[PDB]
Amino acid sequence: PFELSGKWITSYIGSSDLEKIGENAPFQVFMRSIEFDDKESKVYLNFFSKENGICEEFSLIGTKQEGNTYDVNYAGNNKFVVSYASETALIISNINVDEEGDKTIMTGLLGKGTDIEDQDLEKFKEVTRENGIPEENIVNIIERDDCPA
Ligand SMILES: Cc1ccc(C(C)C)c(O)c1
Repeated sequence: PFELSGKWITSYIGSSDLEKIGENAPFQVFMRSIEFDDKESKVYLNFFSKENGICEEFSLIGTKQEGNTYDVNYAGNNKFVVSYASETALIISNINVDEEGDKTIMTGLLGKGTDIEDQDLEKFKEVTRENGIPEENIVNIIERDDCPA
């Protein structure tokens, strides 16, 4: 029996648009926890992000939709799916349409905290590639995450 809810920390993030994941960008997301509430058809996301170099915390709520996607508002509109789930990781695929109407596909590897399993990393790189995102568009978040636990 797989437990998807709980503590999840971001390891890596891939993006079709580099402007969304660099320094202090909306999508350089340092995840802390994800709680799935199938009973109420919602998902709870807690994470840190940086603006002006300082850590800011967000606690969002997404709504479960068709298939096994989730809609959530943040720096525009987002539709994400947990593409992969193991005992040690989660790989999220997200499609963001920002305020300007520009569409960006992104991927993220989440783990239980800092020590990455290569088996999970290879699946993330594979998912990222399948989404048309180049290897050079992958950022190592572990090295950038200096926000509070
Ligand atoms: C809406 C949304 C989508 C994706 C992520 C990470 C997987 C990068 C979020 O933190 C939030």
